[PDB]
Amino acid sequence: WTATSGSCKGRCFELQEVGPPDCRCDNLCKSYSSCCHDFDELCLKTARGWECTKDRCGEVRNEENACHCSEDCLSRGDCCTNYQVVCKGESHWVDDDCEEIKVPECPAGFVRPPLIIFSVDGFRASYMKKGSKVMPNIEKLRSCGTHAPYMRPVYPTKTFPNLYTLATGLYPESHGIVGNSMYDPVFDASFHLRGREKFNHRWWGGQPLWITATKQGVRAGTFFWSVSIPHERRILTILQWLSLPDNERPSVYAFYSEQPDFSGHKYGPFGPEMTNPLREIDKTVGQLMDGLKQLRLHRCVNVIFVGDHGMEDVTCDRTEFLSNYLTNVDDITLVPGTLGRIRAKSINNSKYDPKTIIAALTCKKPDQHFKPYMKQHLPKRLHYANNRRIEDIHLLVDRRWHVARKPLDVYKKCFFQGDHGFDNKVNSMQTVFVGYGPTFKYRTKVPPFENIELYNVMCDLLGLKPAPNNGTHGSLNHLLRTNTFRPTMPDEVSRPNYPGIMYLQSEFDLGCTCDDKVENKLEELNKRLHTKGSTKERHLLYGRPAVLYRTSYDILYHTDFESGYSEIFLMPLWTSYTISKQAEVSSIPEHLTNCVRPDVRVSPGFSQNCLAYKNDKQMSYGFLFPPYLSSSPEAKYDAFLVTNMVPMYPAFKRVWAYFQRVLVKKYASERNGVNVISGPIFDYNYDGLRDTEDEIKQYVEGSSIPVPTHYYSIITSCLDFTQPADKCDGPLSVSSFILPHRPDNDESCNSSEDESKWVEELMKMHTARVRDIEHLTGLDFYRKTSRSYSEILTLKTYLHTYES
Ligand SMILES: *[C@@H]1O[C@H](CO)[C@@H](O[C@@H]2O[C@H](CO)[C@@H](O[C@@H]3O[C@H](CO[C@H]4O[C@H](CO[C@H]5O[C@H](CO)[C@@H](O)[C@H](O)[C@@H]5O)[C@@H](O)[C@H](O[C@H]5O[C@H](CO)[C@@H](O)[C@H](O)[C@@H]5O[C@H]5O[C@H](CO)[C@@H](O)[C@H](O)[C@@H]5O)[C@@H]4O)[C@@H](O)[C@H](O[C@H]4O[C@H](CO)[C@@H](O)[C@H](O)[C@@H]4O[C@H]4O[C@H](CO)[C@@H](O)[C@H](O)[C@@H]4O)[C@@H]3O)[C@H](O)[C@H]2NC(C)=O)[C@H](O)[C@H]1NC(C)=O
Ligand SMILES: O=C(OCc1cc(Cl)cc(OC(F)(F)F)c1)N1C[C@@H]2CN(C(=O)c3ccc4[nH]nnc4c3)C[C@@H]2C1
Ligand SMILES: [Ca+2]
Ligand code: NA
Ligand SMILES: [Zn+2]
Repeated sequence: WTATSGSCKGRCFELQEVGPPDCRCDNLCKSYSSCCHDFDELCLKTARGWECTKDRCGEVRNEENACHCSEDCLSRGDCCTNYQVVCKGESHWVDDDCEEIKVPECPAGFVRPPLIIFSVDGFRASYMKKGSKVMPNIEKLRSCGTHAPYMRPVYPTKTFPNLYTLATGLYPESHGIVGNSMYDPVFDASFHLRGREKFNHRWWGGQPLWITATKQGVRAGTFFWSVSIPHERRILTILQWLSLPDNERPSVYAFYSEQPDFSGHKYGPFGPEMTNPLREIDKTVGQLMDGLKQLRLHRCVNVIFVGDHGMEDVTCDRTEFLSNYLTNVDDITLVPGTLGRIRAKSINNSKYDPKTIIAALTCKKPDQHFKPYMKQHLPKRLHYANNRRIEDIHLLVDRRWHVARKPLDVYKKCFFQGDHGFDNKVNSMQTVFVGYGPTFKYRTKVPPFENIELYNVMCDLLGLKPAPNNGTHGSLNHLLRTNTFRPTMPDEVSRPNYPGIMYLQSEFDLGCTCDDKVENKLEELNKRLHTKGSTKERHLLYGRPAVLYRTSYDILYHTDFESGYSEIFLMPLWTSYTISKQAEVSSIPEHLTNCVRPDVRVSPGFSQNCLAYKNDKQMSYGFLFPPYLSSSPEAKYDAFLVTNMVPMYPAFKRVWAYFQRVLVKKYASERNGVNVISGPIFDYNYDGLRDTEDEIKQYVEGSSIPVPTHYYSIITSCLDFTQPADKCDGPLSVSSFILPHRPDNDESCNSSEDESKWVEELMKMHTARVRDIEHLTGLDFYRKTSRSYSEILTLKTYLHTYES
């Protein structure tokens, strides 16, 4: 109950939120229906408009005016944003020459450059180039400051998950806002887009920037604005706040614009109706900069222009219906649209079965515009699984399409021409980033990056220590002139053993056989050097990965590859090798097809065995270093060591064999040699983090050989491809993947065809950042390069997307 008897006299846009039963006067009280009776009268004045005209100059202060042009307004902090221009011969900020801000030029009393975040809903990355003619202010920001060609949002590319990711540095799975419309089975509660349950704090996880600031003594403006507060009034309120006394004045502010998302939904991303919303946003930006200039803050404040997601062309006629697939359509609940989430309509239904649902939605029509997934099988790069609010069954919808339950859901809810929410690697979903101010660089273009990295940088800009988040702190230091945070490499926790020859062949009882008893100090002293690591500078280019957890493992050297073999998991954690541009692919000789050889450096008790794979009818095996790429017939025998073997489903062996036989060489050819690090990943609780040994849910039948959930590879070469990978003097180039280890290829609809038609498409879908692999393996890569650590962090957050 709000007894709204109180008044907003002198409290307009107050910064402390007073609760019931006192009435509120803050920028969100409208959305709660709790404002004082006089809020509109006093706080939302509109009289005379938003601009000064020549005839208002020096006027008598009329307090009913929306903003003022009276002589005392600068002292009151409440002039119209164009006051100095109209009434004092000043120029607009946009007409001024771009001039480098080498140091902050702040008014007395300003302890640190304030941060203003100007966030725009649905601002597609291509708008920067395509709308450039109608956005002079935004274009000046972009070209004078620091900018990326685009910024990558999180999945789902919806508004709330993305805005709250911006504020927290967390994936939606971790911050808890995993979509628009959510059901929490523990709360037994529903979060609705329109309603008052969404105002319950229990939904919102992590620690948003405004809370981080407050807890560390930095004051914050209030980030959220009621829709009915017009943008001009939002800007004036921010400017008024900036004129508060030093002890009362916030250091961080946010403005939000519902455009261009609002119009883009109606008219499509490039409808001709879209030009005016872009002009208007630019005008708003112009007013802010004019206002900052009036306050002498335009060479003091750091301004971030940032979007939440883009916008794609989507229409009613591009809808798939679950009723054209399922018979039991009424037994399911569907969260519909640009993504699909499915659960049982009733929990008292023991006949509900997700396996038959997924099967009915799998590869059923030739042009099917969505793909069903159990959430744990989603590409790991989406990080969209580890939350009770994310339904087991997910549909990844093709760009430009919708999924709905039944046709009646659409025509009785064309209404729209644009939408968003698709896979965050989709070009149309990319959004913008510009930073302008003393702390950002001057006229600098930076590579595209993910929006999860921004929280750390905003904390840096404000002198704050970030809450634990999913950014990689330091990976954006190249955006900044100063304030850089100087990260150090994590300490290695486990050091390796370096085993020599300790076991005789006959001590092993692995059920393995090999036709290798085929038989001189020339090339026998030579193979001793190879087992001690003489070729190691060729195959281990960036140092050994560091093991960041407590474990027991052996470094094993070979002519063609090097591995860190885990005595705990009975397989390498990583296998490293270099394939030059001139390397030749060979075949596995007829007699060596089923060859597996004991490794005399590693005890029988810490080895796999062939018997387990013989008895396990579902499970076969593969090799991490590919026998096809051996440098010599004799070297090839190394590739058949039991310590290079890993468990693989026959269906996955199809994928893995093609990668090793065909793609690695193709990459070596294209990139002038590659270094490859491959290995297993265990993530049985789909939390994106390495499993401990007691968390493994499946072993090769009858054994302690754990079955990986995924297999990764990291493929590095020289950015300057005129230098071979193994002799690179400068920056590196990387692409990686995390392939799901599945017993079937149901994910690939063309899998009955030749691997050359479907394997590489699958791999690109499961593209990954090195950083994703670090989380999943507890390893730290690139420990020894000639590059700066910050540059390595950037490399580690890179994602090769394969968009055009
Ligand atoms: C992306 O980055 C994020 C952020 O770093 C990573 O997520 C973090 O990962 C950590 C490791 O998994 C995890 O540590 C947990 O913490 C458990 C309790 O955590 C609660 O408190 C969190 C902090 O809030 C406070 O933060 C500051 C200080 O930093 C304080 O000053 C403030 O006052 C804050 O209150 C809080 O954020 C977290 O909230 C979650 O749950 C809320 C609802 O309950 C949501 O609103 C919120 O959004 C969070 O929801 C996410 O996270 C939970 C996991 O907590 C997850 O289930 C959801 O799906 C969702 O994803 C909590 O309220 C702590 O109990 C854990 O300790 C267990 O494990 C250790 C392992 O050694 C054991 O020693 C220990 O015994 C214990 O085990 C016990 O429980 C077992 C299982 O129940 C049981 O079997 C066993 O027998 C024991 O009883 C552990 O340390 C963080 O919680 C998590 N943080 C966040 C914000 O999500 C994430 O990993 C990154 N992603 C990637 C891919 O890298
Ligand atoms: O002004 C807003 O957004 C500024 C912003 C918000 C973040 Cl989180 C990060 C940002 O970007 C960043 F971080 F980069 F600065 C910028 N919003 C205004 C709109 C109307 N609206 C609500 O009224 C609302 C909905 C749920 C709530 N739960 N609790 N209060 C709530 C209010 C939601 C919309 C978004
Ligand atoms: Ca895990
Ligand atoms: Na298939
Ligand atoms: Zn939208």
